[PDB]
Amino acid sequence: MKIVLVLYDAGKHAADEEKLYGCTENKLGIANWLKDQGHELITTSDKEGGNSVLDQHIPDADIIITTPFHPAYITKERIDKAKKLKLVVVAGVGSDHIDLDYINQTGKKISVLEVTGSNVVSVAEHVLMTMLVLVRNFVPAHEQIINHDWEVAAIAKDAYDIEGKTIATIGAGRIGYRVLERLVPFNPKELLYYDYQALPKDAEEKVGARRVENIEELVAQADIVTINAPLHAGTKGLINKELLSKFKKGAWLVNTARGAICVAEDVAAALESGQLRGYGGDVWFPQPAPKDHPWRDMRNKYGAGNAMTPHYSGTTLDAQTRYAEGTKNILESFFTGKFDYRPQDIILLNGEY
Amino acid sequence: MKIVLVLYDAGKHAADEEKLYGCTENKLGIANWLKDQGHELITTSDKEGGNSVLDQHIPDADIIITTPFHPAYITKERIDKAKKLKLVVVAGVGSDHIDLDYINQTGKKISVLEVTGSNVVSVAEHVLMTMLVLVRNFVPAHEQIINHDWEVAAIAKDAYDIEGKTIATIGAGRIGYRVLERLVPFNPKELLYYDYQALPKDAEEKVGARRVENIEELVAQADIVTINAPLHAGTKGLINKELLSKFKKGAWLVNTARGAICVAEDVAAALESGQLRGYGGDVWFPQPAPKDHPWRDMRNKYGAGNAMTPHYSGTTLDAQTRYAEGTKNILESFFTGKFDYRPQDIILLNGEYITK
Repeated sequence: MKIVLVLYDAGKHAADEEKLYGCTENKLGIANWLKDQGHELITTSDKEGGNSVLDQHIPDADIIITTPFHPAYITKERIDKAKKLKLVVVAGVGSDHIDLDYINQTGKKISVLEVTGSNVVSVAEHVLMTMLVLVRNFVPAHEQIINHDWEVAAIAKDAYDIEGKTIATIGAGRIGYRVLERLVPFNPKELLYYDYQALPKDAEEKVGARRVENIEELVAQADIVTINAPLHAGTKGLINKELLSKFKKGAWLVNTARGAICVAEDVAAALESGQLRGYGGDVWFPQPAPKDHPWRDMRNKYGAGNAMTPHYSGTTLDAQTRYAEGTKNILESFFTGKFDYRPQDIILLNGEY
Repeated sequence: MKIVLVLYDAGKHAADEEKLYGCTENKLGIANWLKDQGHELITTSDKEGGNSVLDQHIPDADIIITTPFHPAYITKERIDKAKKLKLVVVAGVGSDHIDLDYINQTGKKISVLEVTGSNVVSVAEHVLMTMLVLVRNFVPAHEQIINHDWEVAAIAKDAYDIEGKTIATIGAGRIGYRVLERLVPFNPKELLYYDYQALPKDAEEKVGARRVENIEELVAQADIVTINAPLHAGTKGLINKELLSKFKKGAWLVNTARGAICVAEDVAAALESGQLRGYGGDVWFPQPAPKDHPWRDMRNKYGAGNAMTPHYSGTTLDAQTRYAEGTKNILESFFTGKFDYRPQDIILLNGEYITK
């Protein structure tokens, strides 16, 4: 069969690190395995434009493998033209780039799978790291050092411990719950969550969490807020000027979920005015972020409070190993005709939710 | 009585944040309390040279209050001139700036107290934060954003999770143990420690830690090493070229203990060569760090691997409130004549050691 694999070109970086599997040069580490299994692998980063390599191969591709770190948009037109398509895989987690609704509506027997669970620890670590970085005022401190300065009071005047703070998560699913688990031994004042379903009782008690019924009440009492929820109509633009005005004055806010959950200029204005002491995360809208995106240059009144990174938390080398292995497992389940997929990996099974 | 309080000058920063207690401008929040009790407080940052404000007041100071973040060196010579000195306090934790040996060996009736326990959480958080920053390659990632770049592969190629790593602490006292406690839910492969005495079985088991008998075998199996031990003859210069050559290749190293536990140029050479993937922490030797100290500009082969900060981890605003309250409590114990000090705060009591 013909498999089309769309990843970014890592360039010189791929030669520097053989465990950077999720790039066109290293091919998820499965190129030989695919060849030994008797299949033809087309690998490309060229995914935009009518004559892109991706579109040249869509008409007879049996399988397409994608990644949220360089997403091939599986659009209505591409689905129409993909006359042999049986399987779409996300080598990772996140299917925003696939028109799942259209696949479902067509009736076509296309399965869509992702490697569920493979990103969650990585993002949860990034959240807790960003919380510590912001609360403890690390960015300007390191900046002093590499600028050949030394002025402890300039850092200490806005540096706190995470101990004793009220910490709230919007969403307590796989990532959010793992964030709460990592926070327990830091002795927060309290861990709180809002979600559309309760944590099971034993899971709630394990982290000492208290559920809050509505988002305004949650943020109003939180020193630190973290967004760990899916993007949908209830969360798109949720973090806007009106809601930000209900946060505690000087709160710290982290978002590793989706950039569009925030209104970008409203977050920036809240950091400049002191409604927030700090903002960080690795998700942006639009993404990749333009050079002028307001979250690049925004700072608090002391010139700090910014712990943004590019979107990379879920593409550490340990996550990439999980993605590559999980992709191989999905592909084996398909090639053998067993279809013994892990239930949690299935997005669509032969077109059906 | 006359009290001499030696802190750093915070300048405009003290006006920006009234909770910055540990500076000359804000006087630990205790100036009006001391005045209302009829005492004379001299507050100064001027602690060096024979003409200093400190030395002007040494001869009739009853009490001297100090901080490790701007330490007045209470040397033999100053002690000898301090004809009325009865009490030395550390508004914080750390007594290396006080000649305790001389006080004890002479038998001079001088008590020395610190606010034990008030620094521990702050430093332990900073250790775990620094581990995450290094392992996850945060610093170059943030740099990309603020320089208006975006190149994920350049960050991802040296970014890992902390999960599944073997983490070792040199020292398992108050800070080291609270580092291990905070690491448990990150699902490390294993937590290890080296120390001169064992942790009790129950404390070991609570964090899943395994003791390794010597430092070479500890570091050789560790992906991450953290220093949480005092500076003494066993640790001075410990992290040197020879020991570093026994680290696991590409290890990450954190030191929030004392700068002189490392040989600075050897650590820099190991980061530049790839023996270490990253180094960080907030402690330096000399301290404050000179502008040319090698830990400022050192980097790994990718231009990263540096998570250094100035010495501030134990002077967060939450720590400063504990230090100010703890100083007030020690002073109240002294002024009332109760001497009802917290047992754990005593370093010397009227020149003598006391059972721990």
